[PDB]
Amino acid sequence: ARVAVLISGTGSNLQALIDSTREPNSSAQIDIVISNKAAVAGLDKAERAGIPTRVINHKLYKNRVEFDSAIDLVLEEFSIDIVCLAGFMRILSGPFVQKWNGKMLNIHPSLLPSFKGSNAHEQALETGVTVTGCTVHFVAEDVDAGQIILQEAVPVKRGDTVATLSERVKLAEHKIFPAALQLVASGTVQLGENGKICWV
Ligand SMILES: Nc1nc2[nH]c(CCCc3csc(C(=O)N[C@@H](CCC(=O)O)C(=O)O)c3)cc2c(=O)[nH]1
Ligand SMILES: NCC(=O)N[C@@H]1O[C@H](COP(=O)([O-])[O-])[C@@H](O)[C@H]1O
Repeated sequence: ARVAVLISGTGSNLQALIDSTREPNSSAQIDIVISNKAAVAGLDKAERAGIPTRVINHKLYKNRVEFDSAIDLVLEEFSIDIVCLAGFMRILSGPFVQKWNGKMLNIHPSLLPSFKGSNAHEQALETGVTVTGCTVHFVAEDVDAGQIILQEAVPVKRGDTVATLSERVKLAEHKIFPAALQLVASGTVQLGENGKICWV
């Protein structure tokens, strides 16, 4: 299966996916990396791995639909089967999500359904949980609400900050995102017609 990875920043999840998808038994190959932001470290990681990159600046578009259409054009150019959102921070439009239904995965740094949104660690710390984690899910129109594929719990230590908690949770993200991508790319897991996850 042919994979696009979308990023907005550092690209540690991208690197873990590069490493995993290059193992001999990988059912996935990363054929394009798309960033909506120029000059981020994830682009450097892609270039070092010899993977083509595109920068599609969302600020140059009138609305989400036009921006998403520009992404979609590149996905078609590279005959992409599966899209991974890996630190990509844009909310996607309904029609784009529907087109890629069952074919687009996101990593989120909480145990969904807790702490949806852009600042999950801030929320986890404010709430005072002692267990947080990360989630890979299929992308549905409602943000951070699509069907869950894998999760991993991560402890919160007393005195944690966003810096220390996010570091600990990323170790788990780098485990479950590659595992989830392999499950979907191999056809082991799919989004069922009834809208629920199906393990073949
Ligand atoms: N339809 C849909 N889109 C999605 N995008 C992402 C991946 C991102 C999930 C995400 C969580 S909060 C947020 C957000 O507020 N984005 C802002 C930009 C904020 C910033 O620049 O930091 C926006 O897009 O206006 C983005 C996941 C996902 C999803 O499940 N459904
Ligand atoms: N709303 C999505 C979200 O918060 N994503 C989170 O952004 C970070 C990106 O790190 P990376 O660029 O090093 O992969 C990761 O922690 C990811 O789960």
